[PDB]
Amino acid sequence: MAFSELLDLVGGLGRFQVLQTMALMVSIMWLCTQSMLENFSAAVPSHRCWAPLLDNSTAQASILGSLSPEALLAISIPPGPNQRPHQCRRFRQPQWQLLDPNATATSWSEADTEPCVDGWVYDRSIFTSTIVAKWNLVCDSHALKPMAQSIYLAGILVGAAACGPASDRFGRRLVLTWSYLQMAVMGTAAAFAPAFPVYCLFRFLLAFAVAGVMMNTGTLLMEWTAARARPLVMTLNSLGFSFGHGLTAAVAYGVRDWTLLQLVVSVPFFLCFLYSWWLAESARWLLTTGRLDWGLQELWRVAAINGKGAVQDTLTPEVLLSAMREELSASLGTLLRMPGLRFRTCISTLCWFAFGFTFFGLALDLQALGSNIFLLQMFIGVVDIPAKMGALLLLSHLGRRPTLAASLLLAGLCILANTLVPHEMGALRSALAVLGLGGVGAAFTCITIYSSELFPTVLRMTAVGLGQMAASGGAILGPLVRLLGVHGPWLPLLVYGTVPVLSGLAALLLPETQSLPLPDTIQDVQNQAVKKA
Repeated sequence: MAFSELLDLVGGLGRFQVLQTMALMVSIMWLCTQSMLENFSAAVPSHRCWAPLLDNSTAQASILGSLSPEALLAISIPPGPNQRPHQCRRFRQPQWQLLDPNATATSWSEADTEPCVDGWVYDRSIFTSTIVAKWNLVCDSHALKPMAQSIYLAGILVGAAACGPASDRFGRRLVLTWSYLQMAVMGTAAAFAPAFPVYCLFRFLLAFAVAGVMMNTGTLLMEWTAARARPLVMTLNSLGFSFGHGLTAAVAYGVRDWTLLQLVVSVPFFLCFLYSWWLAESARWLLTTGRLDWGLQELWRVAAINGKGAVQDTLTPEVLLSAMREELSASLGTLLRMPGLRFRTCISTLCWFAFGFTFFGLALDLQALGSNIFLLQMFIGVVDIPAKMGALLLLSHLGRRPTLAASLLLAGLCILANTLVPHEMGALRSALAVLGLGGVGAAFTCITIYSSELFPTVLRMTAVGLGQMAASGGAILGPLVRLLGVHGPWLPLLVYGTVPVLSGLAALLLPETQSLPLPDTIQDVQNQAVKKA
């Protein structure tokens, strides 16, 4: 007996599936808020050295001559790039001669400057407080922000590496519930963190739980949803990220203190943990692992919730044990040791890498459209939505492989086409970038579904976990390839364009799905391979 007939008996569509889909989409939305928080909480405000004559009322009172704040700024801080105050240098002594209109802006020497010994004054008009303002992550410490992002993404990688095998061994509900609890507690502790390294530690452990939530949410959605409804529910889950982006912009717009923002974003996950006790674990995994009694209890619970109580008399434990007795009659190394699965795993991980690579590769044009980070994040979410819906329709009509390939090809072609557009002729760059990012979102929906369908239940979470680590590896490598950008302006765009085209071409080397039974066992994958011949 396959799981599909058991699901049809219990009712593979109903109030249970709707409630689980909405609850998990809401949790994915808040997880997105946790993921982009550092886009906002670690924004770098405009800053200058602290200067006595500007910022110490007592030193201002010692001047018998009134000066305007602009004059005090000119005399206290050298002009930096774009005629703004220099972010990293001050005058050792105030150069009052620079207020005289008969003076060139170069009438001073580097010997007249010293570092900001007394710290920095941050502009608080937009953000009341940031981690950058809290720990002075500017100038010499400017590298700590992308370092914090790299630590977070390494947390995602380690989370995927641990939570994959843990999900395969212990079950999806248990790992999901603990991931919600760990994320909620550690994120609250991050909100109350005294020092930046402690903040980085809590952010790493939060990202570990973020990986656990993302994987187990996707797994539960595919395993409880009937095959006909599976694309729609997975698309809704993928739209959860785009709505999470819009929610992120709205919440950060209302609460501009990073501590309060971290708290407001962490508190809903305690409620998510509390209702997450109500979620059903995957019946399919329970059946393939021989845990018939627990699988039965969960199937009866879902049948009761679906109003199909009359199926209780036909589902006896003897019939189920006999049916799995007939069907029956892990470690990443198992995935890499089995020849038919090795190639599929490698190509899936390559497509995940291409996703992570392409997002940060194309994320430079969005900067050209304007300034309000809240509006820009919202517009990213808004344009990400119809691309995902179109992807879902093409996934329903054309299947998983050509839609994924077309999305990766479109992304790579958009970045390469962006290479030929002159820098002066803007807006065309923005249009191509928005279409590109929409294609990347479509590619994300395609690769999440197709990766979830390619691998058998016993190995599915380990393979999805490996994919997620590869995606985080790409995300980590992106910015560093921008550091490779110093060795000529064409190298980063060439790499960011070549990775997704090559990944889409490699993605064409995959077996077509959407009309195959979902693989429960490794043996199911072999039967698909023999049928492919």
